[PDB]
Order: sequence, then C-alpha cells, then structure tokens
Amino acid sequence: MLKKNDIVEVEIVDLTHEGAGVAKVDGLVFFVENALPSEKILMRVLKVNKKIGFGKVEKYLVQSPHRNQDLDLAYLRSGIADLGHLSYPEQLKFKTKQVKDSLYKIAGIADVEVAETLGMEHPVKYRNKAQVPVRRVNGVLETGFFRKNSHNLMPLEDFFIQDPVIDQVVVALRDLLRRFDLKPYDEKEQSGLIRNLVVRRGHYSGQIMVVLVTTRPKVFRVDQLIEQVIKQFPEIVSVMQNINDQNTNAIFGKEWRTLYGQDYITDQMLGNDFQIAGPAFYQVNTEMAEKLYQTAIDFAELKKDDVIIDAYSGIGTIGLSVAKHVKEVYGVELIPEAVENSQKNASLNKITNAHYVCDTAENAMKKWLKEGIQPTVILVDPPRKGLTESFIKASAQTGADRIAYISCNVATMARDIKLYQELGYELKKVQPVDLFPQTHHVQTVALLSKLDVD
RNA sequence: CCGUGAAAAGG
Ligand SMILES: Nc1ncnc2c1ncn2[C@@H]1O[C@H](CSCC[C@H](N)C(=O)O)[C@@H](O)[C@H]1O
Ligand code: NI
Repeated sequence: MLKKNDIVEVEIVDLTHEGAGVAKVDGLVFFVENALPSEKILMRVLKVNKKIGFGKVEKYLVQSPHRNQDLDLAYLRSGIADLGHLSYPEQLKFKTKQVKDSLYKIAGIADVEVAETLGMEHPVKYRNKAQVPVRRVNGVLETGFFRKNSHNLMPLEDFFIQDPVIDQVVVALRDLLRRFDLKPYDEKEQSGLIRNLVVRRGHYSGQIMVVLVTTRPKVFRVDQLIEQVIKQFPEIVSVMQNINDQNTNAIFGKEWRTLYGQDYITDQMLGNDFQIAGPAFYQVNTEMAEKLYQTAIDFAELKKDDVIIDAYSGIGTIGLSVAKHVKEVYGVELIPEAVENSQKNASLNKITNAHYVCDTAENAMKKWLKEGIQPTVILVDPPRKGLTESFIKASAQTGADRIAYISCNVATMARDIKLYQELGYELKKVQPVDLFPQTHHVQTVALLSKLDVD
C-alpha cells in the first residue's frame, strides 16, 4: 500500500478551506500545499492513515494557468501568505466559494445571494500591525514568523503583506536588541527576556506604537534603546512594555507600562479620529475596513430615529461612524483600555449620542432590557469564535428588526445564522470583503431581518 | 476554546 515518502503522480481537483490542494489516490484523499486545481505533480507522501493523507510537491509536471509564479523569489509560504501562489482574481473567487459552501454545509442555506468578494485595488503591503516572535536561531537573535503547525522560526526581513515602514522598525529593533545583547525568549528552557515585538502604525496618520513583550519588568538600557529607535523613526509616538511571565501561547500578558510618549496612537477611519491603545483591537487593513464598515451601514438602512446596539464595540469604530445619522448608540466592550478609548473617542469627535459600558455583551443587554432601552438595529463584530447562544437569544428578544453581523470566520458565522433563523431572522444578504489578501481568511457582513412579530 | 497573517507544546 501507500506509505511514507512513496512517490506518486496525481492531479489536483479542488482547494480546501486552508487553500491546500486535494488529490484522490486509490480511495484516499490527500492534502498538499502549493498545488492548484488542474496541476499535475509528482507527490511525495508525508503521512497516510486510513482515509486521509498528506503530501509534498517533488516536481510540477504541469502548472495551473492561475498560478502567480512568475512572482517571485518567494515569499515561499513562511506562514504569512498561504494563497500567495494564486493570482488575485482566483483568490476572490475562492473566498466567495468558501462563504457559499459554509452557508450550505453548516447553516443549510442554499437559497441566498452571496455577492462576489470585494477585492483590494493593491492587495499587498496592507497590514497596519506586526506581532513578531523573537527567538535564538543558529546562535543569533532573529525576528521572523513560525512555520505552519510549528514553532519553528523562519528568519525574515521582508514580510510581503505588511506596511513596509513596520518592516523597517522591526529590523531596526532587531539590530538594537543584538547590539544591547538583550536575551531572547526560549520556550523549552523557559528562559530569556524578549518574547515578541509588536509594531502598529496608523494607516492615515503614520503614528507608530512599539511594544516590547518581555518576561520581566527590568530591561537594562531600555532608555538608550528607545532613544536610538526614536531617532531613526520620529513617527514613533509610543513605546510600551507588555510583561508576559507565563508559559502560554498568548502574546500579551496582564501588565502594561509606558516606557515612552503616549500609551495610544491616533488614526482616522471614515473621517473620525480614533485613539488606539496597544491591547485594543483595530482592523489590520484600514483601507478595506472602511469599505466593510460602509457596507454594513448600507445593509442596515439607518434612519435618524434608529437606536443601534454596538456589541463587541472595541474602541467604537463602528458605533461612532454611524452616530451622526441615528438617534442613539449603545456599545458593550470586554477590555477597559478599549472602552476608555471608546468614551474618549466619542468625546474627541464631539459625539453626545453614543453610550459605552464595560461588560460581557450578554449582561449589558440584560441591564438594557430592564432599563427600558428599545433598539431598532444590532451591529455585532465578534472574534473568530463567533457569538454565544446566550447572546444570540438575548439579542433576538430586543425586537430589533435588523441585525448586521460582521465576521472574520464563516464557520462560526454560519452556525450563528442558523440559530438566528430559528428565532425568526431570515438571512437577506451577504457580502464578503477581502481584509486579508494573499491569505485564506475571508471577512463577511451578513444582514439578518425580522419577519415574524413576536 | 485558552489564543492573538503564522501561533508547536500544554491545558
Ligand atoms: N463576550 C464579549 N462581550 C463584549 N466584548 C467582547 C466579548 N468577547 C470579546 N469582546 C471584544 O470584542 C472585540 C472584537 S473586535 C471588534 C472591534 C471593532 N471592529 C474595531 O475596529 O475596533 C475585542 O476588543 C474583544 O476584546
Ligand atoms: Ni482558517
């Protein structure tokens, strides 16, 4: 039978969720990276069980017409750009296909129109944030990205999909951590000082926050290292320290300190100014977030008398960008630093009709139900894991006739939609947006609508 | 799920 690195000619017939190539081999399904439909490869088997297997391209016999390369002294996987070998138009078609397929396979919904993916004019160098691990590799302190399904660091200077300024700051920081001989983190030995570098840069403002993620409070010569980097990049207005002392894959720990300047940067979205703290979420592709937000606004058909609840509000980018053309905005957030951004961001743009709280989304709804606040619309933008049942049910009991659900994960979105249908919400429209070009990730906005009156 | 373009291990 087929066993580890036997060699076999196969033809790819489809692309998985992750963008891996599917091949059939004598009853078995094989998954293989950097192989597009139509391509014929010699395939070396990596592992094979009963049913499923994994394979690697030994040689390309015939390459797809849709392959990029061409481009270009790769950029070869790394982890960053797992759809980068695909031309950009086929990326869009793939993401549209992924939304239809999940809607059907999980929600059971065959009967809805899924618009084609709204692509990016220049789908490169788009990321306003870099979270870079710092490790010891072949003697030397290195910045880079983990290989898929590993914590094997691949040294890197060019990151392809990042704002190129962020790239330079990371390389400058790397050169300064070598020269001041600061000690990189080691996961196994549980030793060292420098765990991660985080660099965020305003898309419109150009203001940079640097975060040093470290295992301990004390960093020898930190002020001298700040002074050097601030000389090279005078757009740096914030240098912060995060202390993460735990054996965990979470990048950030509990404690934050300001080593230099402010503990926020300012950026603009939709002509409103927003202050952004280090641990607050901010969409990593601003240009496309602006179209995603606009899309959500147009789906929701707001009027001057509407009362919006902004669940999972963050720093209130959605909330406050609708606040001018509605009656009231009510927002719930998880982490204080972001709510205090919210209240300050309201103040900053002279918005009196937006009301933020700290809480879980469920409780603020419970409090708002008892308080007598009657919302017309619900805007939710949850993380990858989606919504909880408890939130879905509490949201459906407000009588809100419209729900705009913004999602960065179709799997959970669909599950959540299926629930909302059993509580009298019909899925009216769905619009994928390409927030993460060259990756398998897809951003969607779905509009949900009250039929029943209950 | 902790867990955030990648994100082992361990819960
Ligand atoms: N159960 C819950 N209740 C309220 N907020 C939550 C939550 N779970 C996660 N969150 C928060 O919801 C946010 C999702 S990110 C959405 C923020 C917004 N689009 C922006 O651009 O700023 C995160 O900040 C997260 O901390
Ligand atoms: Ni995925």
